[PDB]
Amino acid sequence: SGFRKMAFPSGKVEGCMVQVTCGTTTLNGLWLDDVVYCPRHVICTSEYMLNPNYEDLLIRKSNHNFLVQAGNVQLRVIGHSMQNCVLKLKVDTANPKTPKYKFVRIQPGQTFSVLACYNGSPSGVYQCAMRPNFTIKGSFLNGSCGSVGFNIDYDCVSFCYMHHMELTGVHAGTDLEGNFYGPFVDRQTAQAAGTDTTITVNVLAWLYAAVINGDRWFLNRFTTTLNDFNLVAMKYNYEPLTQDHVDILGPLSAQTGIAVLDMCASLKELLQNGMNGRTILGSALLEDEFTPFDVVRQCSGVTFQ
Amino acid sequence: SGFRKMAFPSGKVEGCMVQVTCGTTTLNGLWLDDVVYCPRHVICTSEYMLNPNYEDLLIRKSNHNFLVQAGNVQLRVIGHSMQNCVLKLKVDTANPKTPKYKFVRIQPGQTFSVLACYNGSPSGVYQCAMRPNFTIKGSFLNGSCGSVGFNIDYDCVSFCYMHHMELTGVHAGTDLEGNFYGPFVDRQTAQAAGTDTTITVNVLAWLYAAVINGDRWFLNRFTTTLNDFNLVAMKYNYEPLTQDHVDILGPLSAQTGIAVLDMCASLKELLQNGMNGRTILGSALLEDEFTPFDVVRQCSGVTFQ
Ligand SMILES: *C(=N)[C@H](C[C@@H]1CCCNC1=O)NC(=O)[C@H](CC1CC1)NC(=O)c1cc2cccc(Cl)c2[nH]1
Ligand SMILES: *C(=N)[C@H](C[C@@H]1CCCNC1=O)NC(=O)[C@H](CC1CC1)NC(=O)c1cc2cccc(Cl)c2[nH]1
Ligand code: NA
Ligand code: NA
Repeated sequence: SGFRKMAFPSGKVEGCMVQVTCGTTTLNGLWLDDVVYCPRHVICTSEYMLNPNYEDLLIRKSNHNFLVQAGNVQLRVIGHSMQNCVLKLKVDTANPKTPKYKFVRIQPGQTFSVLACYNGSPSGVYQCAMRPNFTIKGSFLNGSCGSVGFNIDYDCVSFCYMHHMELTGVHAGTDLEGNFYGPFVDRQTAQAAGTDTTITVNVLAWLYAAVINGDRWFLNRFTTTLNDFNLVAMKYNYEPLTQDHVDILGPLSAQTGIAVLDMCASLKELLQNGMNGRTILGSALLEDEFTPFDVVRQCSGVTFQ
Repeated sequence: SGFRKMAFPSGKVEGCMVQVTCGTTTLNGLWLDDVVYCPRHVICTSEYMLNPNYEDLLIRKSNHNFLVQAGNVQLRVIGHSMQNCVLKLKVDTANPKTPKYKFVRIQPGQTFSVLACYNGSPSGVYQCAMRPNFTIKGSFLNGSCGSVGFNIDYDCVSFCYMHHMELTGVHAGTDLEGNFYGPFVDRQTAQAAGTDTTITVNVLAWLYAAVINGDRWFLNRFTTTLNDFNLVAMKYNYEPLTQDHVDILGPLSAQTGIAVLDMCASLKELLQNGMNGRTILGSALLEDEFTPFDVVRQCSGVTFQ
C-alpha cells in the first residue's frame, strides 16, 4: 500500500540524450537511430529571439556549425532539416541504445514522466500532467530545452513532449513532430497561458486510490446525476464529466464497490464545504495529476521491460 | 523555475535488478559484480514467518535451490552466505553493467529515490525521506521486497535502502549491509512504528524554495532565536533546530537574502495560525521531504554522469 507521485523508470531514455551546440547556444537533443531531434530555436541568436525567420537562419548554416556530443563521443552531422518547430540532425552513427519507440501526441489530463537534462546529462525525473490549458507545471532551469516527456508501454517508449520554453511560471513545448501543445510559438511575444481548470476525472481516480488505501472519511450515502454534478463542477472551475469518464473509472468502481456517481456525491460535498482540516492521502488539496490508469498501475502493480 | 518531487534518473540501477526465487517465493535482488543481494526472508515458508531461525533454514539449502534470473538469462548460484538480514548469493557471472557504487547508511531526514520493482522488473521511481521514526512512507505492493533506495553522487550510486516489509501502512527495510533501520525485525511480531515528527530543517529548506520561486506571502519582518523557536516547535511535534541546521541552510539564506532566524519567525507564525486557505508551492501543508541539498540541486541545477 501507500501512494506516491511515481515516474516511469528512465533508463531507456537516458541512453538517448545528447548535447547539441550551435554558436553559443547549448541544449539537449534526443538521439534515435541516426537522427538527433532538438528545438529549432538552437539556431537563434539574441537578435532573432524576438522575430526570427527560421527558414532564413537555417539556410545560412552548414552541417559543421552543429556540435553534437553523446557523452564523450562527438557525432558527425551529415544533414539537417526542419520539421515544424523541431530540427532533425542526421548523424553518421545510429544510436545502438535506440529503444523500441513511437511518437504520440497526448491530450489534456494525461500524465507523463519528464527526464530533465542539462548539457545532455540527465538530472532528475518527475511525473506531471498536461494541463487543460496545454501547459505543464514542470521544474526546469536555463539549459533544459530539449528535455523530453514520455510514457512506457511494456517495452515501448512513447515520446510525447519536448521542452521549449517557460511562460510565466509554467512550461510549454511540442510533440516530437514539432507541433506545439497549445497556442504558443517559439519566439518572444506577449503570449500567456489561458485559464487553467481542474481535471475532474483525475480527482475522482485519486479519491478511489484513497479508498483503496484506507482513507474513507469523505464518503457519504448520497448519489447524484451527471447533470447535477456537472452543474456544481462548473462553479468551481472543474472540467465537466462525461459518460466516457464514468466508464474509464469502471475498474476502480469494481474494485472498491463504490459507484462512480456515488463517489461524485462525495466530491460535490468536498467542493462545497472543503476539507475542514482533514487530509486525503497526505494532501490537504484535491489532487488532479493522477489518471485512472496511473491509479490502477500503482494500486495493482504492472511492470515494464 | 517550478518545483517538483524529483527522483534521480534510475538507468544505472535498472541494470542491476534481478529476480530471485527460492521455493514458492519470488522477489527482487540487486546484482553487483558477481554477488546478488536480497532479503534473507526469501528462504522462509509459511510455517517460519512467525518465528524463523534463519541459520537453520539456510543450512538446509544448497546453491541449486536459488533461481536467479536477469531478464532472460539465468545466473548460476555458486555460493551463498548471510550477512545480518540480507542474503549474498555468489553467481558465476559478474554483472557487466555494474556502476561505480558504494553502500551508505543514511540518517533520518535524508531523502533518496526508490526504484520499485516486481519480478526483477522496474516499475516506477519516486523520492522519499527516511522518517525520524526510521520508516519510509513508500508505495509498495506484494512482491516489491528487494527493491532498493539510492542517491547519485556524480557518477557514483550510493545504495542506502533495501525494502523488506510493510508495517501498518508504512515501510521498513535495511541498509545494504543487512542492518535494519529502526527497531524492526524480519519476522511476524507485534512491532509497530513509533511516533513520527516533522523534519524542521527540511520545512525551512522548502520555504526557501518557495521564496526562490516567488511565493512570499508568509514572510514577515520579525526575527526569533533558536531557543524561542524550538520552544514552539516542540508543541507541534517538530524536530528541534540546531546550529548545524542553520549552517546547512546557509547557501539558501545567501541566495535569497533572508536570514535563517528570519525564516524561522515565518515558520513560527505558520505553525500558530495555519495557512488560512493559502498555498505554498501548490501545497496546503508544510512539506518536509526536501532537504537543503535537494532544494539547491533543483533550484540551481547540478547533473550526473
Ligand atoms: C531552454 N534551454 C530555455 C529553458 C527556459 C529558461 C527559463 C527557465 N526555464 C526554462 O524552461 N528556454 C529558452 O531558451 C526559451 C527560448 C524561446 C523561443 C525563444 N525562452 C524562455 O523560455 C524564456 C526566456 C525568458 C526571459 C524572461 C522571462 C521568461 Cl518567462 C522567459 N522564458
Ligand atoms: C515483499 N515482497 C513483501 C512486500 C510487502 C507486502 C505487503 C504490502 N507491501 C509490502 O511492502 N513483504 C513481505 O513478504 C514481508 C515479510 C516479513 C518478514 C516476514 N511481510 C510484510 O510486509 C507483511 C505481511 C503482512 C500481512 C498482513 C498485514 C501486513 Cl502490514 C503485512 N506485512
Ligand atoms: Na456518496
Ligand atoms: Na520574518
